[PDB]
Amino acid sequence: LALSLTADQMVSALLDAEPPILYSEYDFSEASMMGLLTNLADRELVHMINWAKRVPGFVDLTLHDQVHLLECAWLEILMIGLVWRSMEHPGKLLFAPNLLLDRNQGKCVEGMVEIFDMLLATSSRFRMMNLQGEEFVCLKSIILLNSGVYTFLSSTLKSLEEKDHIHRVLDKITDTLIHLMAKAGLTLQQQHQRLAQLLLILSHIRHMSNKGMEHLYSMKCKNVVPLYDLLLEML
Amino acid sequence: LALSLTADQMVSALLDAEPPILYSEYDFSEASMMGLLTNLADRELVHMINWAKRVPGFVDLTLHDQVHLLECAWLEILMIGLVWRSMEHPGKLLFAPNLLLDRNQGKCVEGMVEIFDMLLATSSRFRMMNLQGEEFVCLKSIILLNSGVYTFLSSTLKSLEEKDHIHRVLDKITDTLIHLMAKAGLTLQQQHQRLAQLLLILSHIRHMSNKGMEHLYSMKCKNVVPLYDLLLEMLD
Ligand SMILES: CC/C(=C(\c1ccccc1)c1ccc(/C=C/C(=O)O)cc1)c1ccccc1
Ligand SMILES: CC/C(=C(\c1ccccc1)c1ccc(/C=C/C(=O)O)cc1)c1ccccc1
Repeated sequence: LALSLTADQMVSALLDAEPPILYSEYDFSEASMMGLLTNLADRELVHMINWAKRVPGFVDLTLHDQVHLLECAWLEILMIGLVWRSMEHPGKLLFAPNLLLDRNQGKCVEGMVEIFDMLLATSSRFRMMNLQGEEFVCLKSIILLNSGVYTFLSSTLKSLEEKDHIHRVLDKITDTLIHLMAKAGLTLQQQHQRLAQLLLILSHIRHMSNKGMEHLYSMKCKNVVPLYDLLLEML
Repeated sequence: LALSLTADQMVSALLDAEPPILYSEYDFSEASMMGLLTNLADRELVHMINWAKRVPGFVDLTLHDQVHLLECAWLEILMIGLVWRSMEHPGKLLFAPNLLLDRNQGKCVEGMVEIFDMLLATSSRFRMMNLQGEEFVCLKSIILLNSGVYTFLSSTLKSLEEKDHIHRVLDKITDTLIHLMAKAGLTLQQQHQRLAQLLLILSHIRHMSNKGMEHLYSMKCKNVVPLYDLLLEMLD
């Protein structure tokens, strides 16, 4: 299974799991903008499910746990992927090949400019660090597995083994990240520094997800179960 | 000067800067619980200010930048401390020597138990990894310098060499963390595996903080600017 994979074997697995890139429904008040984004998120979300299944180790976990991971990670994963796509588009966000939005077009939705700025800062940092695809894909898997691991129900011998498994795979991806960096020619010190630099960014992506989530939660009718909830429901 | 400190000099400066340990002012109910915690936290924030000035690097930043860092980090920093002190107290959170609360006492205030459970879990994880104080004091400093760095207003030339500076100091603290692990005799693999492990926990701490601010914001009427806000505005 996933624990005996080599670093090359893991990068491959991860690159192959990558889901196709989605298009938007076509390029401006609050409702029209939130509709595009909401539509794109939901389709990305449906793709995210079969991606997660292709991630080494994810499928060894019980369903309710798989679902908990996605519940906790889905907006982060959407965001890192956006930030990655927007890397070579300074001051802009590439939601889709046909939806490239301005810093300013965030102002279309009271609340969203704060969030656009954070995404722009994140992708700017990735550009400075010259983040690579092999690393991007690794980060994305770390988010999937780490964002929900501290919030299970650890009262049980089975939730212990679940946590233990996830942490073992997380170690394997760390091993993989270092492996990529050693191959790229960085020194030990540079390796350790880049590892840290990248994992600290994951803290900011968490922050952004929390904020996006809080904004989502305050915009919606409270009598409404949003589509992310339902999908994880029917799972 | 911070950029030329060695790993041993770094650990030292940090152990040296640790603020005293605070006692609860008093010794259930919903408002009585929040009273304890709020005062404890406010008193801890005050001590946090002088602590932060002693973190190598911090004082080289402009004032406005110092205040920003503290604004983004103060709840994470309290929380990691609580988690750290509660390590050898399973199922409990040691807010102070005279205030040891129980997982169950979290339901004393609505929504809190969610947060207590996350805290207990974090401290519980630290206990398996056997976190050391040298490590702790590094993580605490990483939260201070990192939590507000991706969220600086300006695009000026100075703003750039200001976060350049922060990232240099962060790199030095990564160096110190590893140095520590290597002295404890871990393998290279074990070393980088542990660094990742600790920094991934910092993601969870950020999350607990974000949750903490939401519960806070929702319990208090909007007519009120809270004491942490007042204090930071003034430090500026
Ligand atoms: C930052 C963009 C964004 C997303 C989004 C992120 C990446 C890719 C596409 C969209 C977003 C907005 C609404 C939703 C709604 C989901 C749902 O209603 O089920 C999901 C994500 C968002 C999230 C919250 C508030 C404003 C915008
Ligand atoms: C989890 C405990 C806690 C803190 C706290 C944490 C560790 C040590 C001391 C306090 C907390 C509670 C209230 C405040 C209030 C601050 C203020 O009013 O300015 C700050 C922190 C808290 C935070 C949010 C909601 C409920 C409790």
